Amino acid sequence: SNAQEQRMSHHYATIEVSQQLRQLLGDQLVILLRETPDGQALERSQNDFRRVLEQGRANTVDSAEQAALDGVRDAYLQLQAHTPALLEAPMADNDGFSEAFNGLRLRLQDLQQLALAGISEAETSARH
Amino acid sequence: SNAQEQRMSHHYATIEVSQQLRQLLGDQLVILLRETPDGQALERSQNDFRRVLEQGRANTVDSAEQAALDGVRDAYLQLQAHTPALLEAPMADNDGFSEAFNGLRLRLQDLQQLALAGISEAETSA
Repeated sequence: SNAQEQRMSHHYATIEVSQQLRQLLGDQLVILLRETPDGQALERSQNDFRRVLEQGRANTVDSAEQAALDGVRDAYLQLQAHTPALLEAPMADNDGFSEAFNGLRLRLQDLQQLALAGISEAETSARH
Repeated sequence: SNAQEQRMSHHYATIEVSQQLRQLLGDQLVILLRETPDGQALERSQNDFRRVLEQGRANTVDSAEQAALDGVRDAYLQLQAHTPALLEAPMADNDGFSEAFNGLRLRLQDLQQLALAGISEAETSA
């Protein structure tokens, strides 16, 4: 009943916030992989990740998710601490690799979102 | 009613495939970002990705999911093409970024694994 939908909604919320952070992390990697990483684009993407993470932390009452998100925050500070100026591959087309990676990782992201939408739609339809 | 539960089951199979492919792509990027990437390890991971994808494609009946999976296959072939050049001369100067990226992405993967477990608990329980 209400308790049931509450918990189901808690998990969908977790899936959604973690999905946003996964995309934003990939956004940062895509930027860093280009031949000349756009510092403006990178700092904006870092800002996105930060805003989503902190809103998540503020809007979770769940003791476990709270714990996980705290761990993500710690690891995100370490990611930024170790972010290099660029990731040049001397013998490869960096722009091309960045684009190929971006294309694939977005398709995987969309495949997961399509499957999830299918799961939810079928469960909702079954309620009839 | 069995066809109903089978359609549901095939959706879960597809999301499990998606999660595994994302894990493997993560593994491969971590390797590629090392000061000295293990080409052998990269190869094993890339073959694992292809095995998992083909198993997924062979199982899926849903038309939209089949299309998405075929698109992943095409995109992966394009990514694969860049691999040899990335191994000839590494992108990174030390392992610091690879290690921090790995630590973070694993935490994000775990959070999704837990959430999916929760969605299923709630679905199966009803």
